[PDB]
Amino acid sequence: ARAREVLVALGQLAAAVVVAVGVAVVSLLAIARVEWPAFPSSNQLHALTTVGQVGCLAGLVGIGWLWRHGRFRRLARLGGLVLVSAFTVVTLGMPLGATKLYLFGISVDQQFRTEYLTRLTDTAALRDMTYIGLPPFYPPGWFWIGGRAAALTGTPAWEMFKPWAITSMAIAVAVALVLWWRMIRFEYALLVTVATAAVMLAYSSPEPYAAMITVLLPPMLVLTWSGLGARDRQGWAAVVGAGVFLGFAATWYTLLVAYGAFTVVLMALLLAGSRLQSGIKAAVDPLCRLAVVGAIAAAIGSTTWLPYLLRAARDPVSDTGSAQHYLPADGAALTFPMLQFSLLGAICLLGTLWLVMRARSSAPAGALAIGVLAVYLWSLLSMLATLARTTLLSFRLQPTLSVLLVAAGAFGFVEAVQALGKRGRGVIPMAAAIGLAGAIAFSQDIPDVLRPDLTIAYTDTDGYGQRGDRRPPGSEKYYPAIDAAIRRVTGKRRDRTVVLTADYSFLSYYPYWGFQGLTPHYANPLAQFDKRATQIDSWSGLSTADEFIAALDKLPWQPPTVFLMRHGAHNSYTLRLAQDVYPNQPNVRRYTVDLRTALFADPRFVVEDIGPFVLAIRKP
Amino acid sequence: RAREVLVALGQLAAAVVVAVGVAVVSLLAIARVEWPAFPSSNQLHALTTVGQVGCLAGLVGIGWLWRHGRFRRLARLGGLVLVSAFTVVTLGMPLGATKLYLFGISVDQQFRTEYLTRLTDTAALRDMTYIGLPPFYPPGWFWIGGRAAALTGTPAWEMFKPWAITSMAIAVAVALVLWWRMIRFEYALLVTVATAAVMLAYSSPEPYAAMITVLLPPMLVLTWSGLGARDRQGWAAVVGAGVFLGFAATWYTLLVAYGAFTVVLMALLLAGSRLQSGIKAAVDPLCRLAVVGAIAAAIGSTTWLPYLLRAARDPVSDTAALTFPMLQFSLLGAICLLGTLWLVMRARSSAPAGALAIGVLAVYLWSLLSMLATLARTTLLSFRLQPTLSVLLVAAGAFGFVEAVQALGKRGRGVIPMAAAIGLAGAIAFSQDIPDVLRPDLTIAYTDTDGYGQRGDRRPPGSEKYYPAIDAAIRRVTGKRRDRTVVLTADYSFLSYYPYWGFQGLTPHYANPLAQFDKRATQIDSWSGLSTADEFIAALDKLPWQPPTVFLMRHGAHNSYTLRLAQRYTVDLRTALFADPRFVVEDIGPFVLAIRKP
Ligand SMILES: [Ca+2]
Ligand SMILES: [Ca+2]
Repeated sequence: ARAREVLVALGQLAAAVVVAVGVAVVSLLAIARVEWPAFPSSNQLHALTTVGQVGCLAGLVGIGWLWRHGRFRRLARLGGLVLVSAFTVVTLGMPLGATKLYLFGISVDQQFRTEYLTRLTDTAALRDMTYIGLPPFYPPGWFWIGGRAAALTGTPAWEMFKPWAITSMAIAVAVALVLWWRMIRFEYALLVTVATAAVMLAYSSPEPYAAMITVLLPPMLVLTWSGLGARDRQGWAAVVGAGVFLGFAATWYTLLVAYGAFTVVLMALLLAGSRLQSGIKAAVDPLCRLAVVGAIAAAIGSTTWLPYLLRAARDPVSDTGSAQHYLPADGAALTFPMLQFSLLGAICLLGTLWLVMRARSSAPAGALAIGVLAVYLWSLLSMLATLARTTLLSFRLQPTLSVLLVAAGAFGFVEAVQALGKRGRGVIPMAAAIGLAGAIAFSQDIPDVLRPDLTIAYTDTDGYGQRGDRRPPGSEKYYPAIDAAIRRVTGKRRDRTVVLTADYSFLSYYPYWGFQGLTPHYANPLAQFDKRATQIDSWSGLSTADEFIAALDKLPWQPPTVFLMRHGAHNSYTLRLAQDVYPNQPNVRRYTVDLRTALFADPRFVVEDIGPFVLAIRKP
Repeated sequence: RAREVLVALGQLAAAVVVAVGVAVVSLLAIARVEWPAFPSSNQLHALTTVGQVGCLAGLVGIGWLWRHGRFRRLARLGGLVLVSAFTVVTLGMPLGATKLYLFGISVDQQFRTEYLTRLTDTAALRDMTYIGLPPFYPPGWFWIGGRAAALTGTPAWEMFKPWAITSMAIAVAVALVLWWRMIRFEYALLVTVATAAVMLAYSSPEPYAAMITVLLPPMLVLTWSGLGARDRQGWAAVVGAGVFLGFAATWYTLLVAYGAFTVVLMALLLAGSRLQSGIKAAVDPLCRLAVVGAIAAAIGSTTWLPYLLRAARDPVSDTAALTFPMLQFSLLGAICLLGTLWLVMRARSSAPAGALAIGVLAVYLWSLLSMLATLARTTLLSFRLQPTLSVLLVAAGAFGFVEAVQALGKRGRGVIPMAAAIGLAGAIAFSQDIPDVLRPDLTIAYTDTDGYGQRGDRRPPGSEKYYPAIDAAIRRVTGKRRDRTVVLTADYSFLSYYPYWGFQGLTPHYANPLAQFDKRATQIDSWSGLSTADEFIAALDKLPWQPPTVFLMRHGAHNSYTLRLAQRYTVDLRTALFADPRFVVEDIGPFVLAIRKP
């Protein structure tokens, strides 16, 4: 058919990936050579960020101006890719210029993310983050590539969480730009991708693998809508593209693949219901294309979900503490970003009005309208599914709603300027001035929306026993000695040791296994968190070393061989625990179990005191 | 015109029946399941939000169905069902795990529950606490509540929540009926939903004042139309306004006073607007005002006559203003500002705008008259009128929003969907926040022991769990009916569960003016210093009132009993007083129940 334009599209996407990687590596390497002052205790970084993301917006205006008239038409595209990548990198990695940890440091939720990135760094295979022998549940897409990049190029996996997060976000933005200029004109592509990137950097920043899909949802929604409606010879490239995107998101983020599949099913149903006339021959074509999309998606996404569904087909999984047991305050109320007094609220209101008035006679507007409606239906469905003692995690779809509404708002701004620009001549400069002022006023609020994240990132001890605040380190400065003791006693590589700890930040830095994960929610259902916790709590009612060693040789699972406990309450070794009280708000409840210092009394234990911790290792 | 009147009566009766049926069925279904508590989990707020969204979407569907007109009857029935269901879902879902209304049995719910418990064991009209007195507080809501709680066998402390929710739903349905008789159906639905939402947000703690707060806009407009007309026409709205004032006089005194004030203002303005046109048509509004006033007094006398026939010869010597809701910064502030603009720009050419403008002017005149009357050592309570002001301004804001949408739609046609979208978003964003503005009330409702001895959030109950034992002991020692023995306590939540006559009220501003609260308190403080057991019997029988027979008093230091009533202070009695071989003294926990046996 001589449709080589597919080859050109693949070449453009590969060039986007290469350019984003190059910019995000060079910029970060250059930044990390200056010894900047701490962000929470100096304005040096928050001013250089503003300078950078103003110089990367004036540059975009210049590039868009150049594209309108010029014989180049190719330096404009390269400049656009370079400038969106640089905008993302400067917005994020400049405030984090003196620290080595990502947002939130090693705190509440980064613990298991860093643990899984550390797991997939000393092994190529797919293994669970904590437990031993199990196939992984959480999608190992981002972490596998991060682990390969950290195993190849030196640096430990806790240290390749900031650079790889920023680089992945830059890749997502630079690929979203390539996806937009295939559909709409170049200037509109620049404006829309900059708006969506600026929103994701402010809202889906802490989790740098939901941000990629969050940015790529609008272009892929438009591409699927235009390609599910084609008739009998057209859009078969868009169908395969949407299927590939859903398969890619299956191994990258489960909530967003669920939402995307929901939206695609709604799109196919709406199209099939709409064209129910002209016989049934034309009313089934959207269903055939939906079948093809599903067939590609659940064969690209089965390279990571097959081991789990093969081992969980027979094993007694618990699944009564599922990861979707969060019902926070904002998870019991719909989100209306269109109506909040602020610039984001104004642009979301403009997007809502544009979608309402242009849904029926536009290709992007219809797709974005169906996306927003599916977001709201998903929210209502999760609220209703709380009856079935489960949730659909609808409170993580707020950033997605913001991104969709901001893309529609940029579209509506362009449409309005081009509509009321007929009744006059000097409106493009004034509209550009107002829009640039608004963009500069918003993009300097990114480091201030993320202020708690940056403060936590600057006051957490990294894996070198240092703080990014250049203050005395916390408790994490003893872990090197602890690991040296563990490796000296057992004599086995740290992939073969099972460690029972209460401070789960030891296993984030070091690739030891675990007998109990940090939280009941992000724990493998095959692991039987409840029964492990029951067995652990039973040990509190023991007093003899022989009884304890007999208990440690009767568990169905693999027993701990290294215990990292704390002093407590007149010769008892306290290990803090956790429990899922889901219907209630603090969905997790912490409680303490204590061992009475006589269990670890044999010639078959080696008990040492290192700082506050006591390290009882079972001698081989 | 008997057909019009008969159809109006039929529609009002249908509204009452539909609201009752929907509220009862929904409340029973909700109470069937054992939901988690509100202060801990969020499973009840989520279901409240789902129900509200469903009801609002259904109302939009009904309004759309009205256009394609062949199902007008079904559209009206569905409208009534949906407004009633919206009210019931908004209130009774967060209170799905408890048996107490908002605030439970806290500061002011105690005498409301006490009066509902009074009017359940007897049908006549008597005071809530004191014996042998005619009631002062208007027993309209509580009488029907007592009949409903005595016919179905429910203890009267338990009928409070379902009866309050049902009454509020009935009020909303009747308001909707009045609106689609005055204006077109779609505007009726829209303004009824707006006023109902604001009423639920701000006037729910008092469920018999919210019945009338939601019914002031329709009746203001109806009375304005009924007094404005100058012919043999409009003689039915006059009777309707008179009957509404008579119904409000037995339901809520502050709002009947305010309504009579506003009606007098309306009649005066109408008479003075035609004074220079011949006095023949300048006194017609005054004649219609007199006809309104005769019916209102005739209907209010059935309740206020026993008190006034006794308060005319007895010692009756006892008893946040000026707010601007259109200037606050919220969605409500925006819609109230739009309503104020509409009232300013449309008062002289519209009847609803004129009526609502006169209502708001009356609210502010009342507010500025209360401040002046503070010089007279008294106030008109012009701080419980603020929810009324919010309701009036929101009704005006709904009218102004619709009229502005029409004016904008003169230039183009596609502004209707955009307005509908940004109005539905705002309606949902406000109505889903109602459980959060009532959060302190729900929190108190869930952490209060009910009449069975169990808290709402399944925690160890408080001291309200020994009451059944105290009751059994009293009814066994005295050997008489409950509403025959007078009880002197300072934990007044015992009398708000059981129909025992009291010797003292909670605070002086709840007591019956005929009750002489100050002299009773002085007599108790005189008992404080009494010496021996014989002096107690001597000084009990000299009281001009009915002396107590049962004393329910706690433990105190060094031979005291420490009644600890309020005026707040503490009064204690030496143990010697009850040591006579007449009183039966026994400890039922932290209490010392001393009953003067016959
Ligand atoms: Ca962990
Ligand atoms: Ca009382």
